[PDB]
Amino acid sequence: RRGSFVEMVDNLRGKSGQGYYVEMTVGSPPQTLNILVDTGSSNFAVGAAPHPFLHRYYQRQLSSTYRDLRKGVYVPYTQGAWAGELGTDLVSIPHGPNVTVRANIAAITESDKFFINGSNWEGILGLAYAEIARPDDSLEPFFDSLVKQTHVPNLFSLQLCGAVGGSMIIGGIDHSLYTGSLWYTPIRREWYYEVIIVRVEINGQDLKMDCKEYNYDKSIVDSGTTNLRLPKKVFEAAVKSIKAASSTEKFPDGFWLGEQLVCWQAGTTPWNIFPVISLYLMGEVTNQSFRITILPQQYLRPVEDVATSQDDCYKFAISQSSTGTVMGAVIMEGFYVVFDRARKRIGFAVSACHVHDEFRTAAVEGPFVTLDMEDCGYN
Ligand SMILES: C[C@@H](NC(=O)c1cc(C(=O)N[C@@H](Cc2ccccc2)[C@H](O)[C@@H]2NC(C)(C)N(C)C2=O)cc(N(C)S(C)(=O)=O)c1)c1ccc(F)cc1
Repeated sequence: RRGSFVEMVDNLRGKSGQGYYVEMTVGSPPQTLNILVDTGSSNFAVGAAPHPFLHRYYQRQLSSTYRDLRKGVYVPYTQGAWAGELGTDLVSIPHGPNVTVRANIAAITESDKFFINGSNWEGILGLAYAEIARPDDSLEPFFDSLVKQTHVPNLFSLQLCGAVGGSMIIGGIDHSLYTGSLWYTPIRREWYYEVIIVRVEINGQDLKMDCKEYNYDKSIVDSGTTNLRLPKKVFEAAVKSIKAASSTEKFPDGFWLGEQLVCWQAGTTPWNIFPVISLYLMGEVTNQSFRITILPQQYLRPVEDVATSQDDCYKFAISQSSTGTVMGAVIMEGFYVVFDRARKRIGFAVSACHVHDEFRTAAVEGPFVTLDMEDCGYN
């Protein structure tokens, strides 16, 4: 219940729900920048040239400790891409661990639909493993450098508080960030933070899909992705069930596709008419699983108000994917997520800051009995 990690609490910020970022200071003399926390990629990169959406950027000529690697780097994402130049420099996180390391850094010189207007972040911290780093797995990711060069335990945890703030505890866990117990699911393979979903329920009702469909291709935990993205067949079945569950009100088809949004008079959003969604994850013991449950407050996201108006507009943030399940911010904002790399597992617990109402709350419950969970994974 105590807190030796107090200085790392509340070290994350967000602007109009456009990405959670932490301050990172690079080079010498110090150059501090706002960096997006992304567990869905593995490259540490910072804007290094003027751009319409950037307030500031990394100026390598001003850093005496900058070391040019003489190699270009290109990183394409689901949304956007950028080109840059590799090098290494001293990096520290003011509100993170009390250490300084020399890490690889990609200086972003050109980009397309990457930076987001008004987001206040100027770079990205890829927290996933080396296998997915660009140009290749020989480019050591920032966290790997942190663990190799210092005594910091191989583990970090994220509390993303939606509507924007949060905490990234590096090297441990802070008990003030969650309630109840922490439940762990294994990290299937160390590339993306891959996990295995064994069952899906909408308002306690089993979607009844073969679990292989839930992980077709893969299922990952990705703080760099806004939505809960699901494979085509899963998406369709989920929307069908969600619509049936919230039949007390009808919405245009475009709403469920994220193309149309619906607004309610400030403070009147009928959260109660929307169902809860539960994802069962493989547990750490044979045939044992647990489930995490989110509320409509997590999958219905606010859209930057017109100008402090009397209308709360929302977008349905569950969408389709062709590269597996992506448990993005809509999932993470309901919990305190522990990325226990040391023990190859990811923990989930109810977040002390998740958005809810006086009738329902996000939950993490278990254990449950689920047979043949191993077969749910894709090979
Ligand atoms: C900051 C912002 N991100 C987005 O608005 C975004 C980024 C990616 C993305 O590609 N994320 C990658 C990182 C990235 C790209 C561009 C800008 C910032 C960050 C991420 O690496 C992603 N992981 C996987 C492995 C899926 N992949 C291939 C990626 O590119 C995908 C989507 N979708 C397609 S969506 C509408 O959510 O279905 C949206 C955001 C806003 C609020 C949050 F609360 C958390 C993150």
